[PDB]
Amino acid sequence: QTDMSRKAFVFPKESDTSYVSLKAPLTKPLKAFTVCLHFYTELSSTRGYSIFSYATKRQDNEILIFWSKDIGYSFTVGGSEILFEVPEVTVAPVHICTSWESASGIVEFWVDGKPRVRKSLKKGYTVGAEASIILGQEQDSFGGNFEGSQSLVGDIGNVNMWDFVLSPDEINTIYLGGPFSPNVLNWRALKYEVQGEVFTKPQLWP
Amino acid sequence: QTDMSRKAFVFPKESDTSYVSLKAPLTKPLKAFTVCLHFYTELSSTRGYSIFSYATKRQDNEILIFWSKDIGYSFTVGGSEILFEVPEVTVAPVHICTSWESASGIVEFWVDGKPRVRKSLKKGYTVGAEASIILGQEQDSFGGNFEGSQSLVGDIGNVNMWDFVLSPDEINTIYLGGPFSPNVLNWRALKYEVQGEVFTKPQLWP
Amino acid sequence: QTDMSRKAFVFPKESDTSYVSLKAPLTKPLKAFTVCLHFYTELSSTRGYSIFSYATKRQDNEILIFWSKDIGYSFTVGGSEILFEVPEVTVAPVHICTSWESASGIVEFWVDGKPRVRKSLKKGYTVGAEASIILGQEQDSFGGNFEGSQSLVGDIGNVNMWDFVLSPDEINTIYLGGPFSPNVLNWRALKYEVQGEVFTKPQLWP
Amino acid sequence: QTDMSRKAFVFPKESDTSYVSLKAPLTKPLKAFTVCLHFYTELSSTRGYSIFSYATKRQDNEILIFWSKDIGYSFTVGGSEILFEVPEVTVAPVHICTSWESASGIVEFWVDGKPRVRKSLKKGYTVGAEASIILGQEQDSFGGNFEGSQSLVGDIGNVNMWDFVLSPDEINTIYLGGPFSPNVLNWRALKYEVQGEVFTKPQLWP
Amino acid sequence: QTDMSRKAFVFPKESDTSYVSLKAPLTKPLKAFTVCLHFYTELSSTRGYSIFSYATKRQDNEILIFWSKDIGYSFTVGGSEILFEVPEVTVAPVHICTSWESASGIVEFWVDGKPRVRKSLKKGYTVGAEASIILGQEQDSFGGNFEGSQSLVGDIGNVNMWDFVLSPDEINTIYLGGPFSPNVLNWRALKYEVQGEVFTKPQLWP
Ligand SMILES: [Ca+2]
Ligand SMILES: [Ca+2]
Ligand SMILES: [Ca+2]
Ligand SMILES: [Ca+2]
Ligand SMILES: [Ca+2]
Ligand SMILES: [Ca+2]
Ligand SMILES: [Ca+2]
Ligand SMILES: [Ca+2]
Repeated sequence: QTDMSRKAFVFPKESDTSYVSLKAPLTKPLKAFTVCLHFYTELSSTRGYSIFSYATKRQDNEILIFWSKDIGYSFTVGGSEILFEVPEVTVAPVHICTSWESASGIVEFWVDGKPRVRKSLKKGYTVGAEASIILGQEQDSFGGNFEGSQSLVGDIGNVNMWDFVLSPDEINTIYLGGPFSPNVLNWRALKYEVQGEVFTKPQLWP
Repeated sequence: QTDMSRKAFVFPKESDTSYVSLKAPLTKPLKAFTVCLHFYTELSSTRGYSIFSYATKRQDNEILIFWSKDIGYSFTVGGSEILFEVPEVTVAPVHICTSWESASGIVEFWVDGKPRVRKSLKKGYTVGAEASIILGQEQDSFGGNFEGSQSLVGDIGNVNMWDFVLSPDEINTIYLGGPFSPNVLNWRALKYEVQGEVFTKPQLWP
Repeated sequence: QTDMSRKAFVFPKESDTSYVSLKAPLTKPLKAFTVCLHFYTELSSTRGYSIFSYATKRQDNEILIFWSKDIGYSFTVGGSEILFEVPEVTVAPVHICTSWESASGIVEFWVDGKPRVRKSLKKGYTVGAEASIILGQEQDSFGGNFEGSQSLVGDIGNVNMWDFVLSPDEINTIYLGGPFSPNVLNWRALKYEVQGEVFTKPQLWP
Repeated sequence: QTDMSRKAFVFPKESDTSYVSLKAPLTKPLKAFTVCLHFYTELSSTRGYSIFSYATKRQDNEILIFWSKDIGYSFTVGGSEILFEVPEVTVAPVHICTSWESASGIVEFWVDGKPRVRKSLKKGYTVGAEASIILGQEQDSFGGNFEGSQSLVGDIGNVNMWDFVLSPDEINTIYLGGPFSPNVLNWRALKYEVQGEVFTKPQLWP
Repeated sequence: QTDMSRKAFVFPKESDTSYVSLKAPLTKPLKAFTVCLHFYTELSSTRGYSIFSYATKRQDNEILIFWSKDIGYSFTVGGSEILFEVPEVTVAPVHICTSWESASGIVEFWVDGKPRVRKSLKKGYTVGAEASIILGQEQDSFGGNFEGSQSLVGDIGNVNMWDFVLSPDEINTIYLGGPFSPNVLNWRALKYEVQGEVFTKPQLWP
């Protein structure tokens, strides 16, 4: 229950041990969701890394946002991957919002307030309710099995999550810095646990 | 009779079966026309696809707007094709308005509010009045014979059609979001029929 | 005596027969002149074409503005040519004003309101008073001998001509859409004769 | 005690002897610091050079900002180096602010008001209080041992230093020209000593 | 004693004979100076042109500004040269102001209101007072070159000269069109002599 406003978690060096665990008070299993966050790293040009890792006992990669070197954004839900190609990679903080809906399988990926085309993925599936949500490390087992070749080195912040799909207008205000209320993960009332070489400093992005 | 305002039809995956049929209450055969629409796809770089297919019992390709891979926009009326070359293809929603006039054969193609040069095509011809207008699939027979290699994968919306040629100023307000009244196909009073894997979601373009 | 305001002549297809003859009530032979016009074509990238052709019985190319493929603007007065190189060709309507002065031979070429350097050409010469001025075709004989490989395909409009040299400030208002009064060719009181496949439509440039 | 406002030190030619010594009234050893400055040189494309050299009797390179040819900014504190790669080098005045914190080892490097990612360097270390701070030359011994291959040729000015870490907002006003009060080195109340071919002229950057 | 305001000298063709001599009523020898001017030419072959040539009986190249496409700016004072090369080649009129100070040898070169780095050249030297100042051609007094000098082809104007070094703020107003008073060469009270194929026409730059 910490107001993480104007703050960001910063992982200064490549580790096997650093990560931040996010505690979500989930009761009902997810039939849709929207997760937005701000990250800033320099790895994009050399290796892949994990941005957001939502794992279940049954499925280690229930919902995962990853940057795969030389390709682009790799959005995977329920163990099934999908790609959002990004040819020219630029170094600057980046803000992403991604959403999925069981009813149609339509997944949207918004990078810096601008939408990528809509794709289909895991229609009819249903995301597990009890999960280990980790920032900065790649989960390969419920809350563990971290491969350092997929660790995040840089800053990450403003992570929020809704249990429904945000509309283009809402996704826009989130980007522009408008007022909103998440209902799963809330950066203004975040309940987390730090582990390793990770510090809390003022955010670099405005 | 549905107000499709702020909405778009979205074809999430490559199909042989998905399409949307538009019902136009046409009585008089067309001697000119203007059709404008907004589409957003990622196919441009790999294959060709059908944007707008107006077919008659006698002529399957009465009026057809198509993107032919590596070339550009392919505007065909009355079975006769014409090309609007587009070298550097970019991924972003795009808005096009195209018009034809029997009296001179002059066809204009406006991409994103800016006009391409005027070309001549099918002078003296006259477009059939009873037609099957389909979105997302390529007609090769009245209301059927769909080739999946020409299906549209992405969003399409704001389709409107006039039975006369819009002026540069009108075409401009349509683009900029001004008020106007179509007299053949009206996105604000659309009468359609969905078939297959196609959903109605909020438009991504502003 | 037609007010061609807000209009443009449009040559939709490659011809050997289409052109527009402009009638100028000239009495005194020219010792200087300024001719401005707006044109919009897509040929620039493939072939050369004639923009403005002023011919005399004695000299078929008394004053001629031409685009020679891969080089740039070719301004020729009195059979003698001069070049205004344009490396990167862009497709959009373009406005040009060009002027010549017998007294010094200084010829200016203004493209889109911005001046190219001053060059010398045909000093002391004197342009013939009785001439055939044609739009869209390349004259090789008084009022004839059209080579289709030099025809114009696109729109052309706002042609005006003065018997003196416009100053930078005047050339500027002409560009910006200010008020002025030509004294040879006047687009507001144009006296022309159409021949072939050429139509009069609303101008695409603002 | 000179108001160096609107002024810059200028080293016109490559020397072995030119430099400016800055006198800081330091009592407590540094546990953190922020140093900002403006420099403008043309060497970037041919050789490396010293921007800011803070030396102690025990450690000649206590805190040093250097540009290493073909690589980028080389920030070293306590003899330990770290790199901020800059691929495309541009010639224009540049403003940099850099900071370090013993408590975490986090070092920030801001170039022209925009932040580079955060890196870790010399955690737990503590910078010496009695030091020789030199501008324009590379120290390899307390107050001496200058290698001319690392001399600065150009202008340098607006150097300020704080004993704490400036926040993003503060670093921003410093850049934008807001009001602030340094507490180690103050360009408004600078106490220096010039040596060699160095002059004081009006700054070229705004 | 002519108000050359809003005018420019124009050399239409490559000559061996065309030039403009400027008469300066100098009494005291120069210990510093600032010379600004506007020129506009068509950066052609390796053959560059002389922009400003200030010659003495003793030294033919007392102060000379020379520009060649594939070289950049060559500023020479007292027979000794120095180079300022400008990267992006903009095809448009250009305005330069350059200054030198005997006391330090610092020479500044400002192109289009923006400063290039400060360099050292001819410290302690002193420019001759009785000189032949020529526009449009290099000046090598007592004859002796094997072949001609070959003149600038284009327009040149707004030449002014001060016997002291202009500050950044002054150099800025001169560029932006503010009011000032030269004290050696004054474009508002210019005393010149034309020779050859050179005309006085309205300036193309604003
Ligand atoms: Ca893993
Ligand atoms: Ca994994
Ligand atoms: Ca077909
Ligand atoms: Ca087909
Ligand atoms: Ca011909
Ligand atoms: Ca001819
Ligand atoms: Ca050294
Ligand atoms: Ca050293």
